Amino acid sequence: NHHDDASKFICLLAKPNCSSLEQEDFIPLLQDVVDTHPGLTFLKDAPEFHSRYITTVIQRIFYTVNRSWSGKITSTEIRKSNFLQTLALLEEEEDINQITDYFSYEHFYVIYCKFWELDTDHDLYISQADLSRYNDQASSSRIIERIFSGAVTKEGRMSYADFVWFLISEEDKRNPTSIEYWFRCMDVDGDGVLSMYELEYFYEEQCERMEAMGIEPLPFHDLLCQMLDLVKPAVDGKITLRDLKRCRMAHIFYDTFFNLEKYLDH
Ligand SMILES: [Ca+2]
Ligand SMILES: [Ca+2]
Repeated sequence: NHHDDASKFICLLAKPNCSSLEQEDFIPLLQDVVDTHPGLTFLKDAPEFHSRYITTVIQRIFYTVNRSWSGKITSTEIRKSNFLQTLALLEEEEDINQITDYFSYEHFYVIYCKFWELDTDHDLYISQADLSRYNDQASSSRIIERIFSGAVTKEGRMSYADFVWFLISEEDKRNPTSIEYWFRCMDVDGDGVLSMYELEYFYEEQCERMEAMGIEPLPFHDLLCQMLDLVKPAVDGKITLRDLKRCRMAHIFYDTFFNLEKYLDH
């Protein structure tokens, strides 16, 4: 278990005397894919879409593989992922879009388009203001502030790469990585549990925003009863990440506390 494929792969791409991979270590590999793969060959003629594609794929790799959030990928993380399997499928499939995991170009396209849509001041960075000027209703400024606070890694600017993590997580709150993206945001004190105060702090803005729409919001007491019954935690007042992954309903939970649109759509 020290000389298997995952181990070799780390040795292959790591800097000398290193047993882990950073995002930068995946660049030569991804460049070699854009050059040689028939479904990405058209990117040779736009060597300026290279990075956005390469950066996007690398985000996706770390998003599902780097499960410790360390930023350094180990052979254990590789082993418990289907990444090498995907590389195998990558060599037999001429249509890159049929590779829905990591490499799909249409997947990258959608992400790049949404980044473009949001960058309202056109500076190629996503600010807190950019999100407010696109969609007043979707995400709460309190949850936005958490992201821009460094809860999921102040300059006040979100790069394109960090936006990838945001977009994937906002769209799909079912996969485990997304669940802890939002957990890190809601868990302000970092205690590993979502306290009543924390829950109250986020729900407070949801009430201000509903009342601004002429909608009478549900009182917190009744909300917490619906939510606690949905999660099925261990300890009554102590809601954990493990409880959220288990209940398979974390997306409804999360939207209730910081996404006004997706909440009203329920
Ligand atoms: Ca901007
Ligand atoms: Ca907490």
